[PDB]
Amino acid sequence: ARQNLKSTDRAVQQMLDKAKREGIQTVWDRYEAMKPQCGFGETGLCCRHCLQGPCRINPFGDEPKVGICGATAEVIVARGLDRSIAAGAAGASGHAKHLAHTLKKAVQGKAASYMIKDRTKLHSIAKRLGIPTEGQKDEDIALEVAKAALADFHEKDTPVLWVTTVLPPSRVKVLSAHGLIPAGIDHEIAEIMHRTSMGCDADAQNLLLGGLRCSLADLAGCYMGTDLADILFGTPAPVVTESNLGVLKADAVNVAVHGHNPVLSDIIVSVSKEMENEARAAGATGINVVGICCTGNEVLMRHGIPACTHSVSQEMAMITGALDAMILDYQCIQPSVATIAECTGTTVITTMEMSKITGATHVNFAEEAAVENAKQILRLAIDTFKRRKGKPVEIPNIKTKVVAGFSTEAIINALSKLNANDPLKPLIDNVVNGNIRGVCLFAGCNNVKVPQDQNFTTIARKLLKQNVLVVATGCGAGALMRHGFMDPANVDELCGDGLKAVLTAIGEANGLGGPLPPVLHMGSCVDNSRAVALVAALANRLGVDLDRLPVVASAAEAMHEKAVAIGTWAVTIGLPTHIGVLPPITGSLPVTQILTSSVKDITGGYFIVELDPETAADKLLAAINERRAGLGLPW
Amino acid sequence: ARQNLKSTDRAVQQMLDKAKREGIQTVWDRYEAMKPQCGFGETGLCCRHCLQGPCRINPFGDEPKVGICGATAEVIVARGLDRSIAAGAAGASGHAKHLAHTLKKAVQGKAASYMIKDRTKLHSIAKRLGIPTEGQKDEDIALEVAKAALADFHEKDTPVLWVTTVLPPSRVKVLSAHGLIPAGIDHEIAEIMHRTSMGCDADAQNLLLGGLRCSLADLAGCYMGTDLADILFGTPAPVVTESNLGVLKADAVNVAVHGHNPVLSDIIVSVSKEMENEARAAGATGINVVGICCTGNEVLMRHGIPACTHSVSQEMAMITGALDAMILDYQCIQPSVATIAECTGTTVITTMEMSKITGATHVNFAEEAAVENAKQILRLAIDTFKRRKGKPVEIPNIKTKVVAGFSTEAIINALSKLNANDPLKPLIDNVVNGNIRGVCLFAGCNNVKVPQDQNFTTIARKLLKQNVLVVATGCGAGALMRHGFMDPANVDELCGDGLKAVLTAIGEANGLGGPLPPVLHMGSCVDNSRAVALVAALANRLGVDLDRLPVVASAAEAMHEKAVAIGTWAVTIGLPTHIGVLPPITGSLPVTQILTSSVKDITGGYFIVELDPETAADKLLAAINERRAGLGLPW
Ligand code: SF4
Ligand code: SF4
Ligand code: FES
Ligand code: FES
Ligand SMILES: [Fe+2]
Ligand SMILES: [Fe+2]
Repeated sequence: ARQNLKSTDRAVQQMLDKAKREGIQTVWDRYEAMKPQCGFGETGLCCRHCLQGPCRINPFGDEPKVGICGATAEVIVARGLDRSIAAGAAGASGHAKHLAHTLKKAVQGKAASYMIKDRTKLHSIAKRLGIPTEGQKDEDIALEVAKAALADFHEKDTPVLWVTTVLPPSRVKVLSAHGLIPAGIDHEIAEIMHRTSMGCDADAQNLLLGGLRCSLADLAGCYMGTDLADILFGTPAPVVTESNLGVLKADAVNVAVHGHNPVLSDIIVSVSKEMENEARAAGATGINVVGICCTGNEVLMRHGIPACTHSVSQEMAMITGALDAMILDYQCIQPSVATIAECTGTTVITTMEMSKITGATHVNFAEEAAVENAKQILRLAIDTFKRRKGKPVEIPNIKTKVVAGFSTEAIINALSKLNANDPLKPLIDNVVNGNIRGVCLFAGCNNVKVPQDQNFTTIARKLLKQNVLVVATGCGAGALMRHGFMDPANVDELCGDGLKAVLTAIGEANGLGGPLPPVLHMGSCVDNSRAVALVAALANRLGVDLDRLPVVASAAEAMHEKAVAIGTWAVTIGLPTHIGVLPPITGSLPVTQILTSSVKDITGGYFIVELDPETAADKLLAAINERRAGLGLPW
Repeated sequence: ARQNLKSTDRAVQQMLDKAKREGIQTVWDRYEAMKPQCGFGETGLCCRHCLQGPCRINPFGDEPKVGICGATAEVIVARGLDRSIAAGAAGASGHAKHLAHTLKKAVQGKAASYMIKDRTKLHSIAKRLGIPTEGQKDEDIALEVAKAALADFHEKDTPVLWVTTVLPPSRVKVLSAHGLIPAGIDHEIAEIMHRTSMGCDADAQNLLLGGLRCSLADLAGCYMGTDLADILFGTPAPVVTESNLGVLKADAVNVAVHGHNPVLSDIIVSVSKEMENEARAAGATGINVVGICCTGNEVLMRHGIPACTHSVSQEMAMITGALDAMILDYQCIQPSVATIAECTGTTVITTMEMSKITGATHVNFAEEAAVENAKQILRLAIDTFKRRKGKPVEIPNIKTKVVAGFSTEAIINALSKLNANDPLKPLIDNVVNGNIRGVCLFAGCNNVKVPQDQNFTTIARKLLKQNVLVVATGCGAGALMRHGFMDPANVDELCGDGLKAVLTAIGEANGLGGPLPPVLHMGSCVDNSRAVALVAALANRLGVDLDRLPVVASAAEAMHEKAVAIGTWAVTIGLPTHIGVLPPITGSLPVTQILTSSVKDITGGYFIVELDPETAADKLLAAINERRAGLGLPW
């Protein structure tokens, strides 16, 4: 088998060969067994929203042409897309809500493993929300912030403040004029599910406007999640670590944290240190915590925990034979891990009540008992390490160097070394003079349909040569880090001369004797909100709205409903937004035309659907350069 | 074409012949064009929850056997079912929330077309919720009730009170022990959408427990909707009217109200009276308001507005040529009505922001302007009547007599004429002595897969002969009313001797010189909550939980996600619950076993999946008789 057709990651290729000779079925094998996939679902021309279905519509030819109730292709496609947006927003809702409850418990004395670690961020958030801080105790300010977070989930006398206070007034005004500001996060999710049920909304434009509004509920959940996690766990600052499977160590207890909400896995990191001597008593060198997916990104950004792998290739960490435990919260966890565990000697542990996997051990995490829970979990991992005494393992000796931790605060701080009282100005100066052509945010997942990482790296390489400042989150950051795009030693090879000059100037003013890395890692999927903060700050500093800035986004290998929601809010806030896999819209030309063209007249953003990555890079560069021209800049 | 294979309603058959010769496509034609339907969707073995899909699993044979991410058939089936429950609950959320806002506006002086019409119900609801009434103005009590309603949508220091205050403490205790009490209505909807997204919950039992809890969020929305509509519009009492297409009048302006939330259509009824002389100036005899679907049931129950048709046959009202306007809110409206309108000369009008139909005129209803909006709408209808001057119409001269209005308060009042201070006792006496074998609630829709009404009438006939007290809501009530089951003149033919004796005794004590009708119409789909109130009151009076009572439910021709949610909460509160169409569960035996068998050990209720109505009636009778035996009663 030509494993490079499955993944461009050489460590993944090595583990695919091991899985093949050991007869362990992988995600790629399950994909092959699924082909050919249903074309009605692929194009969006299937509806199961009532028990008269399934209804399907032929993309072309003869009947069926319309759903049983009369729903047109337009309506079916838009309703399906809307439910995907609501599902994505629901995951942001759950993640942010859990942190809000954790912060409230911490300051009420109910969860002493948690605390206010970033008091400055707490006060800034409170100020942004309009909560008084002068003369108030930090615990009372934090209680008010947590109450405000919980209030944004339902209707009240204000709209969702984690939208209206984080975008510039001119953008809020555009959105309000179109009725797009969410009334409440869970309120919008429920309204989507209602309006898309049988015999309700049946006008494509009306449906899609509802979807844009629900996507902003996802944005609010993202921003709230980042805000609360920074209060609780610290705002990221620049870190150096490593990525890929070679970060596993045969002689250590290897523990992966996997999922998205790091609420317990930030605790796992701290407790794992305490238990070093206990792990050594078991014959290990220590506990080696490694990251998978967003939870991995969270602890990478804040603590420099090395990232083992991401998204589509997550099973491969287990195939090494050296993964003693995989500690799960929720989201993006292939449930195959529970069955593979029996073959590989990994202990798979679930921790959240609403995310269990048949066959995996469940340990009831509670903030109130977080240290206790962590010790129970890590002792299972130590037990598992002991059971593999004397078993060879196959860890690919493949890893990259990763500089990360570029929160928006960290980026502004780095720029302030060039201009202390106007830190965005050096960035803008270099956009104006062409040393920085524009900004591209890579976001979202890998997808088994695309050879792993191929779109991210192909597009990033062409943008970097054209002097684009590239920022990344989620498993887009994962793809780029595992291929060396976060190692400053690769700036000469990857970057155009103008971009190299800027990364070098900033790095040398931050005492590095060397440049910033080719790509700036801005964190997890909720931390796409950090990219919003940066872009909104640039818009404010320039006095223009986001749809005039040379800033684009690319969900180059999108998979999860979360990625559909993110792409939709990127469009809603004003960005040209590439998606590199086909969303289920091509069965309706009118819906496609709205999402790729006429939405420009509503929000200024628009989708760019392009599966060929070289072509996508050209289209993204054209979008950037069109924005440059609109600002009167050379390009 | 043998139209009796499509509908057992003879008026519908006549209009199907008219549609055929005029070349107007109907729901039945669109169904035929859809056959054969996809077996993966039919069985539940399809997933589109991420962009790696669609994934499908062969019910039997070879690969594919598992989803791409590892999701098993169990997981796929349970996730799909859970999303359907959440969608149903979301419609109850929207409906109830709109009424809560209407009540709040009314008592704040912001919507003078609305008012407190049932002060006694207001005070009783307040007492049930724990809101003080002594010394308080009605407007302040109502503000507190509306605030409490809105609070049940989100988490707070109490669970959802429209669950915990409406079921007996022993039932609440059972549900709480299993973690099934909702934390908030929209909170549960969002948690379902999260947990069912890719890489989250992947254990069938855990998923289905979440679904049971979300179904109780639907129950809360139903009960809240009924409570608030009774405050605003009056609690139903016994009414006499008519049903079927013969209620249309060629010489009148015929206006159908269609959808579910009657917030404007209760106003349409009152304003239509005011405009009699204006309609007469246009050459009509008056404005003839008629009902379709739940909104029709609402105005039938409160005002005796005749019901034109229901559910699957709704297009046939238009085919007569005499329907001048169809006034829509949301839910259960086939969007085909907008295109048929061009053929039939009907003006189709949408009124709610989140439910538009391409090609239909939209009129922006606002409580604040309700009378103004109603006049605008009715003037469009008058204009349309004038355009059909001199056009023949074909109204089938087919109608039945309907006695309805059996709210739980009305039933208790009727029984109190036999026992003033213990009004449930005469009902219980007759259950004990066998004159009443048990109670069956018919609920939910028609479904194009089932010859219209055939399951409702076949099952009802066999239960009535076996002395079952039959109550009905929604388009189950619609089916039964259109076939004479709400006409007391049919008691001799339909009812067993014991049931006849009871209906006669109650009727003769209420001054009727004649029995109650064979079936008691308890209202719209949210008014399934009234059946809960009756059953909970019987449980309380007997000192037993609902899972010991000889009470069953039947969604005999279910269609909408709403009907899936209702069936699931019927099971959750303890009832044997028949469903007469196949829900998408048969692709997983473990899920089927949970829903039809092992849930008995959790809630005491269970699904009975049976597509053959004679067999379903036997299974429902066996369920009733098993409950009788458990109470020590003869059967
Ligand atoms: S909502 Fe309409 S299109 Fe969808 S399954 Fe039901 S009948 Fe078919
Ligand atoms: S969630 Fe799993 S089963 Fe569903 S479409 Fe995605 S890969 Fe397939
Ligand atoms: S027909 Fe294949 S996704 Fe429904
Ligand atoms: S394969 Fe037909 S419903 Fe998906
Ligand atoms: Fe992610
Ligand atoms: Fe209904």
